Amino acid sequence: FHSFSFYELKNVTNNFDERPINKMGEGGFGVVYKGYVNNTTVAVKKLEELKQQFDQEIKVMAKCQHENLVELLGFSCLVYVYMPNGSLLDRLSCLDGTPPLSWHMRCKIAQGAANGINFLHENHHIHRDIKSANILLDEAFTAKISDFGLARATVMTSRIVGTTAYMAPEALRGEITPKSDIYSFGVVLLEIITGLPAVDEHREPQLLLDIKEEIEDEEKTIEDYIDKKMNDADSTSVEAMYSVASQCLHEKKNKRPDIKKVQQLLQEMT
Ligand SMILES: CN1CCC(n2cc(Nc3nc(NC4(C)CC4)c4c(=O)n(-c5cncnc5)ccc4n3)cn2)CC1
Repeated sequence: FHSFSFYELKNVTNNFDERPINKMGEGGFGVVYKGYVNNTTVAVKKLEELKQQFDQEIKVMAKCQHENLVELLGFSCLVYVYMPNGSLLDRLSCLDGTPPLSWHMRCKIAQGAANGINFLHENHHIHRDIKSANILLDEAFTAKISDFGLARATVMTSRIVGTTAYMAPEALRGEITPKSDIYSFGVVLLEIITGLPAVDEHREPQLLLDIKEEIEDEEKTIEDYIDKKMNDADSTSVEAMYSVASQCLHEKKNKRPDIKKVQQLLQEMT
């Protein structure tokens, strides 16, 4: 990774200009700014606990390199290769007027995200903050898992971290297990199918994971929730992705499939 000076990063972002269209958005623990180097567009995340998360991000990126993981370019502030299509969260909501993702693109993105998580778990890493805001999309809409500041290389902690609407029950109690990442990925799969955010305070139900119970109790069907901003979805593949999401969202962690099984199920879907 390249060691950048703070004044270099200050200059490439127009003194960290907070106005939107150098401000691109708000990342996990700071603001993300658009920058340039040698004609390459980059993303600059300007951030004791925070220093440890900065170090963890560098350490995990040093060990983990995969097509479905973001690429860290350097640090001072963390510098990444700019992902032209932003986050899956924003593309699902069509933020800034971007066109809705097709069912075909959604399947590829789901497969890519699972391949990324599989790579992290094979390398004995638990992400701990799997969510659609942490799935970035490059120039070809390839899914890239981001934000390894909370990553860790059964087991409990006193500092419970993560995003509540995506968290497994045992993660909310303090457990650290790769099974919690599977549960969070199940919520992401529901966001892909429905186009709905994981939590909406002005919606009933507020939490997206609650639709699993509505479908099981036959109060609603998966068809009632399928994103209407698609013209190419088919019941068979949608139902197969919902079946993976349902398995991931099992309340008992040991009943959930491992990431290799999730990856297999998503491959058989297409
Ligand atoms: C209409 N059109 C306008 C421009 C737009 N757009 C492109 C982008 N690119 C973009 N955004 C990011 N962050 C946000 C999602 C903005 C919050 C990041 C990012 O956070 N990291 C990152 C941070 N920490 C750890 N690992 C990776 C790396 C790359 C990256 N790249 C944003 N918006 C697309 C739609």
